[PDB]
Amino acid sequence: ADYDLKFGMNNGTSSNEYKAAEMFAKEVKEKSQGKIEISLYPSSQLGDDRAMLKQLKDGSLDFTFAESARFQLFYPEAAVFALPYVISNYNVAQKALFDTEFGKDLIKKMDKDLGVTLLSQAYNGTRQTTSNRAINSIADMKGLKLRVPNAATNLAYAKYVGASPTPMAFSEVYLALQTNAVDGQENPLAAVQAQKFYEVQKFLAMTNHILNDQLYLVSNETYKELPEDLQKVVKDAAENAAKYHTKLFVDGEKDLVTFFEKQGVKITHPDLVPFKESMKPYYAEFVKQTGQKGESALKQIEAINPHH
Ligand SMILES: O=C(O)[C@]1(O)C[C@H](O)[C@@H](O)[C@H]([C@H](O)[C@H](O)CO)O1
Repeated sequence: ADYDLKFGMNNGTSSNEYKAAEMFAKEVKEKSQGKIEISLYPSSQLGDDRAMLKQLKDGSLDFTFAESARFQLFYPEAAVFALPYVISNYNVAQKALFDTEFGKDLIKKMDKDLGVTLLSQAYNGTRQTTSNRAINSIADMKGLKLRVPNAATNLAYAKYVGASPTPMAFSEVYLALQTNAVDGQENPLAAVQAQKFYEVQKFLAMTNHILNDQLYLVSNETYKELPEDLQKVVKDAAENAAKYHTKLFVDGEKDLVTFFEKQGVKITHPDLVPFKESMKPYYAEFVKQTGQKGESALKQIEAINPHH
Protein backbone atom coordinates (compact mmCIF):
# COMPACT_ATOMS: atom_id res chain seq x y z
CA ALA A 1 0.00 0.00 0.00
CA ASP A 2 1.06 3.68 -0.24
CA TYR A 3 1.47 3.61 3.56
CA ASP A 4 2.37 0.13 4.94
CA LEU A 5 2.02 0.96 8.64
CA LYS A 6 2.58 -1.13 11.71
CA PHE A 7 0.82 -1.24 15.13
CA GLY A 8 2.60 -3.03 17.98
CA MET A 9 1.20 -4.26 21.25
CA ASN A 10 1.93 -6.54 24.22
CA ASN A 11 -1.43 -8.20 24.10
CA GLY A 12 -2.29 -11.36 22.22
CA THR A 13 -4.73 -12.10 19.46
CA SER A 14 -7.63 -13.00 21.78
CA SER A 15 -7.47 -9.71 23.69
CA ASN A 16 -9.74 -6.69 23.75
CA GLU A 17 -6.79 -4.51 22.75
CA TYR A 18 -6.15 -6.63 19.64
CA LYS A 19 -9.85 -6.63 18.71
CA ALA A 20 -9.96 -2.84 18.96
CA ALA A 21 -6.76 -2.47 16.97
CA GLU A 22 -8.30 -4.78 14.30
CA MET A 23 -11.34 -2.46 14.13
CA PHE A 24 -9.00 0.57 13.81
CA ALA A 25 -6.98 -1.13 11.03
CA LYS A 26 -10.09 -2.07 9.08
CA GLU A 27 -11.65 1.37 9.29
CA VAL A 28 -8.37 3.11 8.26
CA LYS A 29 -7.96 0.81 5.27
CA GLU A 30 -11.56 1.32 4.07
CA LYS A 31 -11.76 5.07 4.70
CA SER A 32 -8.34 5.76 3.19
CA GLN A 33 -9.51 3.98 0.02
CA GLY A 34 -6.72 1.44 0.47
CA LYS A 35 -3.92 3.99 0.73
CA ILE A 36 -3.15 3.00 4.33
CA GLU A 37 -2.84 -0.58 5.52
CA ILE A 38 -2.09 -1.23 9.19
CA SER A 39 -0.48 -4.53 10.13
CA LEU A 40 -0.59 -5.79 13.71
CA TYR A 41 2.36 -7.00 15.78
CA PRO A 42 0.98 -8.59 18.97
CA SER A 43 2.49 -10.43 21.91
CA SER A 44 5.45 -8.06 22.39
CA GLN A 45 6.98 -9.24 19.07
CA LEU A 46 8.62 -5.83 18.72
CA GLY A 47 9.55 -5.51 22.40
CA ASP A 48 7.66 -4.26 25.45
CA ASP A 49 5.68 -1.04 25.81
CA ARG A 50 8.79 0.97 26.65
CA ALA A 51 10.59 -0.41 23.58
CA MET A 52 7.61 0.25 21.35
CA LEU A 53 7.29 3.86 22.61
CA LYS A 54 10.97 4.43 21.68
CA GLN A 55 10.21 3.00 18.20
CA LEU A 56 7.44 5.58 17.76
CA LYS A 57 9.85 8.31 18.85
CA ASP A 58 12.44 7.27 16.26
CA GLY A 59 9.86 6.61 13.59
CA SER A 60 10.35 2.90 13.08
CA LEU A 61 6.94 1.89 14.47
CA ASP A 62 3.80 3.80 13.52
CA PHE A 63 1.28 3.01 16.25
CA THR A 64 1.25 1.52 19.71
CA PHE A 65 -0.70 1.47 22.98
CA ALA A 66 0.44 3.16 26.15
CA GLU A 67 -1.09 4.03 29.51
CA SER A 68 -1.07 7.58 30.78
CA ALA A 69 0.72 6.35 33.95
CA ARG A 70 3.58 4.91 31.94
CA PHE A 71 4.75 8.44 31.16
CA GLN A 72 5.99 8.55 34.74
CA LEU A 73 9.23 7.25 33.18
CA PHE A 74 9.72 10.73 31.77
CA TYR A 75 7.58 13.02 34.01
CA PRO A 76 7.57 11.64 37.58
CA GLU A 77 4.39 13.45 38.58
CA ALA A 78 2.52 11.35 35.95
CA ALA A 79 2.69 8.50 38.51
CA VAL A 80 -0.50 10.08 39.86
CA PHE A 81 -2.45 8.10 37.26
CA ALA A 82 -1.43 4.81 38.95
CA LEU A 83 -0.97 5.64 42.62
CA PRO A 84 -3.12 2.81 43.99
CA TYR A 85 -6.68 3.88 44.91
CA VAL A 86 -6.22 7.54 43.90
CA ILE A 87 -8.03 7.52 40.60
CA SER A 88 -11.56 6.39 41.42
CA ASN A 89 -12.89 5.37 38.03
CA TYR A 90 -12.57 5.86 34.28
CA ASN A 91 -14.59 9.07 34.48
CA VAL A 92 -11.82 10.52 36.64
CA ALA A 93 -9.08 9.06 34.31
CA GLN A 94 -10.63 10.84 31.29
CA LYS A 95 -10.96 14.21 33.00
CA ALA A 96 -7.48 13.84 34.57
CA LEU A 97 -5.91 13.49 31.10
CA PHE A 98 -7.96 15.94 29.02
CA ASP A 99 -9.46 18.44 31.49
CA THR A 100 -6.77 19.35 34.00
CA GLU A 101 -3.79 21.66 33.47
CA PHE A 102 -1.49 18.79 34.38
CA GLY A 103 -3.00 16.44 31.80
CA LYS A 104 -3.14 18.93 28.96
CA ASP A 105 0.55 19.80 29.60
CA LEU A 106 1.45 16.12 29.63
CA ILE A 107 -0.13 15.68 26.17
CA LYS A 108 1.88 18.68 24.88
CA LYS A 109 5.11 17.26 26.32
CA MET A 110 4.48 13.83 24.72
CA ASP A 111 4.32 15.58 21.38
CA LYS A 112 7.35 17.92 21.90
CA ASP A 113 9.67 15.63 23.83
CA LEU A 114 8.67 12.06 22.87
CA GLY A 115 7.55 12.47 19.26
CA VAL A 116 4.09 11.02 19.63
CA THR A 117 0.59 12.29 18.98
CA LEU A 118 -2.26 11.15 21.23
CA LEU A 119 -5.16 10.08 19.05
CA SER A 120 -7.62 8.71 21.61
CA GLN A 121 -8.00 7.29 25.13
CA ALA A 122 -9.86 4.06 26.11
CA TYR A 123 -10.65 2.30 29.37
CA ASN A 124 -8.41 -0.75 29.86
CA GLY A 125 -9.88 -2.18 33.05
CA THR A 126 -9.29 -2.12 36.78
CA ARG A 127 -6.47 -4.32 37.99
CA GLN A 128 -7.24 -7.24 40.30
CA THR A 129 -4.96 -9.83 41.98
CA THR A 130 -4.76 -13.53 41.06
CA SER A 131 -2.86 -16.11 43.09
CA ASN A 132 -2.22 -19.78 43.87
CA ARG A 133 -3.65 -19.29 47.41
CA ALA A 134 -6.81 -17.50 48.61
CA ILE A 135 -6.54 -13.82 49.45
CA ASN A 136 -9.25 -13.35 52.13
CA SER A 137 -7.65 -10.28 53.70
CA ILE A 138 -4.59 -8.09 53.56
CA ALA A 139 -2.82 -10.68 55.83
CA ASP A 140 -2.73 -13.13 52.94
CA MET A 141 -0.59 -10.67 50.93
CA LYS A 142 2.25 -10.91 53.42
CA GLY A 143 5.15 -12.51 51.60
CA LEU A 144 3.06 -13.38 48.51
CA LYS A 145 5.51 -13.61 45.57
CA LEU A 146 3.59 -11.21 43.39
CA ARG A 147 4.66 -10.63 39.79
CA VAL A 148 4.47 -6.99 38.76
CA PRO A 149 5.34 -5.20 35.50
CA ASN A 150 8.51 -3.15 35.40
CA ALA A 151 6.74 0.00 36.78
CA ALA A 152 7.27 1.90 40.02
CA THR A 153 3.61 2.22 40.88
CA ASN A 154 2.94 -1.55 40.58
CA LEU A 155 6.11 -2.28 42.54
CA ALA A 156 4.81 0.07 45.24
CA TYR A 157 1.37 -1.56 45.36
CA ALA A 158 3.08 -4.89 46.04
CA LYS A 159 5.51 -3.43 48.59
CA TYR A 160 3.05 -1.42 50.60
CA VAL A 161 0.45 -4.22 50.90
CA GLY A 162 3.22 -6.50 52.32
CA ALA A 163 3.88 -8.67 49.27
CA SER A 164 7.22 -9.67 47.74
CA PRO A 165 7.34 -8.22 44.21
CA THR A 166 9.10 -9.89 41.25
CA PRO A 167 9.17 -7.57 38.23
CA MET A 168 9.03 -9.32 34.90
CA ALA A 169 7.89 -8.82 31.33
CA PHE A 170 4.25 -9.55 30.47
CA SER A 171 5.27 -12.28 28.03
CA GLU A 172 6.98 -14.28 30.83
CA VAL A 173 4.16 -14.28 33.29
CA TYR A 174 2.18 -17.38 32.19
CA LEU A 175 5.26 -19.63 32.63
CA ALA A 176 6.23 -18.01 35.93
CA LEU A 177 2.75 -18.72 37.28
CA GLN A 178 2.63 -22.24 35.83
CA THR A 179 5.95 -23.23 37.42
CA ASN A 180 5.07 -21.48 40.72
CA ALA A 181 8.23 -19.39 40.39
CA VAL A 182 5.81 -16.68 41.57
CA ASP A 183 2.51 -17.04 43.51
CA GLY A 184 0.43 -14.50 41.61
CA GLN A 185 0.06 -11.45 39.39
CA GLU A 186 -2.13 -8.39 39.03
CA ASN A 187 -3.88 -7.19 35.87
CA PRO A 188 -7.39 -6.41 34.75
CA LEU A 189 -9.84 -9.32 34.39
CA ALA A 190 -9.62 -9.00 30.61
CA ALA A 191 -5.92 -9.85 30.64
CA VAL A 192 -6.50 -12.73 33.06
CA GLN A 193 -8.79 -14.13 30.37
CA ALA A 194 -6.75 -13.17 27.26
CA GLN A 195 -3.45 -14.49 28.59
CA LYS A 196 -5.20 -17.55 30.12
CA PHE A 197 -3.80 -16.82 33.59
CA TYR A 198 -6.94 -18.52 34.94
CA GLU A 199 -5.50 -21.81 33.66
CA VAL A 200 -2.64 -21.49 36.14
CA GLN A 201 -4.22 -19.49 39.02
CA LYS A 202 -6.92 -20.97 41.27
CA PHE A 203 -7.81 -17.72 42.99
CA LEU A 204 -8.87 -14.18 42.05
CA ALA A 205 -9.18 -11.35 44.62
CA MET A 206 -11.03 -8.10 43.90
CA THR A 207 -8.32 -5.66 45.05
CA ASN A 208 -9.48 -2.95 42.63
CA HIS A 209 -6.12 -1.30 43.09
CA ILE A 210 -5.10 0.51 39.90
CA LEU A 211 -7.31 1.84 37.08
CA ASN A 212 -5.78 1.43 33.60
CA ASP A 213 -6.46 3.57 30.60
CA GLN A 214 -5.06 2.96 27.12
CA LEU A 215 -3.84 5.56 24.69
CA TYR A 216 -3.82 5.17 20.90
CA LEU A 217 -0.50 6.74 19.92
CA VAL A 218 1.00 7.54 16.53
CA SER A 219 4.55 8.42 15.67
CA ASN A 220 4.89 12.06 14.70
CA GLU A 221 7.25 10.86 11.95
CA THR A 222 4.36 8.98 10.38
CA TYR A 223 1.56 11.36 11.22
CA LYS A 224 3.35 14.35 9.61
CA GLU A 225 3.64 12.45 6.33
CA LEU A 226 -0.08 11.81 5.93
CA PRO A 227 -1.99 14.42 4.04
CA GLU A 228 -4.47 16.16 6.31
CA ASP A 229 -7.49 14.25 5.00
CA LEU A 230 -5.73 10.97 5.83
CA GLN A 231 -4.69 12.39 9.25
CA LYS A 232 -8.41 12.91 9.89
CA VAL A 233 -9.19 9.34 8.74
CA VAL A 234 -6.66 8.05 11.28
CA LYS A 235 -7.83 10.30 14.11
CA ASP A 236 -11.47 9.56 13.55
CA ALA A 237 -10.76 5.81 13.38
CA ALA A 238 -8.83 5.95 16.64
CA GLU A 239 -11.70 7.73 18.36
CA ASN A 240 -14.22 5.16 17.10
CA ALA A 241 -11.95 2.24 18.09
CA ALA A 242 -11.39 3.71 21.61
CA LYS A 243 -15.16 3.80 22.24
CA TYR A 244 -15.41 0.15 21.20
CA HIS A 245 -12.35 -0.69 23.28
CA THR A 246 -13.93 0.90 26.38
CA LYS A 247 -17.16 -1.06 25.79
CA LEU A 248 -15.32 -4.39 25.56
CA PHE A 249 -13.79 -3.75 28.97
CA VAL A 250 -16.97 -2.45 30.60
CA ASP A 251 -18.97 -5.45 29.35
CA GLY A 252 -16.28 -7.88 30.46
CA GLU A 253 -16.22 -6.49 33.95
CA LYS A 254 -19.89 -7.32 34.37
CA ASP A 255 -19.57 -10.83 32.63
CA LEU A 256 -16.15 -12.31 33.51
CA VAL A 257 -16.77 -13.54 37.06
CA THR A 258 -19.20 -16.17 35.81
CA PHE A 259 -16.65 -17.13 33.13
CA PHE A 260 -13.88 -17.54 35.74
CA GLU A 261 -16.10 -19.50 38.14
CA LYS A 262 -17.03 -21.83 35.26
CA GLN A 263 -13.25 -22.37 34.71
CA GLY A 264 -12.85 -23.32 38.41
CA VAL A 265 -11.44 -20.07 39.80
CA LYS A 266 -12.41 -19.08 43.32
CA ILE A 267 -13.23 -15.36 43.73
CA THR A 268 -12.60 -13.47 46.96
CA HIS A 269 -13.62 -10.01 48.13
CA PRO A 270 -11.08 -8.94 50.78
CA ASP A 271 -11.84 -5.91 52.91
CA LEU A 272 -10.12 -3.05 51.08
CA VAL A 273 -9.99 -0.64 53.99
CA PRO A 274 -6.50 -1.87 55.11
CA PHE A 275 -5.31 -2.08 51.48
CA LYS A 276 -6.13 1.60 51.09
CA GLU A 277 -4.72 2.63 54.43
CA SER A 278 -1.43 0.82 53.60
CA MET A 279 -0.90 3.20 50.69
CA LYS A 280 -0.87 6.37 52.81
CA PRO A 281 2.89 6.36 53.36
CA TYR A 282 3.39 5.72 49.64
CA TYR A 283 1.41 8.85 48.81
CA ALA A 284 3.57 10.83 51.20
CA GLU A 285 6.73 9.43 49.49
CA PHE A 286 5.32 10.46 46.11
CA VAL A 287 4.78 14.04 47.34
CA LYS A 288 8.28 14.09 48.92
CA GLN A 289 9.93 12.91 45.68
CA THR A 290 7.90 14.91 43.12
CA GLY A 291 7.49 18.11 45.16
CA GLN A 292 5.14 20.92 44.10
CA LYS A 293 4.46 19.49 40.63
CA GLY A 294 3.25 16.23 42.16
CA GLU A 295 1.32 18.01 44.94
CA SER A 296 -0.38 19.97 42.26
CA ALA A 297 -1.15 17.00 39.97
CA LEU A 298 -2.61 15.20 43.01
CA LYS A 299 -4.76 18.16 43.99
CA GLN A 300 -6.04 18.54 40.43
CA ILE A 301 -6.99 14.86 40.30
CA GLU A 302 -8.53 14.72 43.77
CA ALA A 303 -10.74 17.71 42.77
CA ILE A 304 -12.43 15.72 40.02
CA ASN A 305 -15.91 14.42 40.96
CA PRO A 306 -16.19 10.75 39.97
CA HIS A 307 -19.92 10.87 39.16
CA HIS A 308 -20.82 11.42 35.49
O1 LIG B 1 2.77 -6.18 32.03
C1 LIG B 1 1.55 -6.05 32.37
O2 LIG B 1 0.96 -6.60 33.33
C2 LIG B 1 0.77 -4.98 31.61
O3 LIG B 1 -0.54 -4.90 32.08
C3 LIG B 1 0.76 -5.31 30.10
C4 LIG B 1 0.16 -4.10 29.32
O4 LIG B 1 0.23 -4.36 27.90
C5 LIG B 1 0.92 -2.82 29.65
O5 LIG B 1 0.29 -1.69 29.06
C6 LIG B 1 0.98 -2.61 31.14
C7 LIG B 1 1.87 -1.42 31.61
O6 LIG B 1 3.22 -1.63 31.20
C8 LIG B 1 1.81 -1.32 33.14
O7 LIG B 1 0.47 -1.20 33.55
C9 LIG B 1 2.63 -0.14 33.57
O8 LIG B 1 2.24 1.09 32.99
O9 LIG B 1 1.50 -3.79 31.80
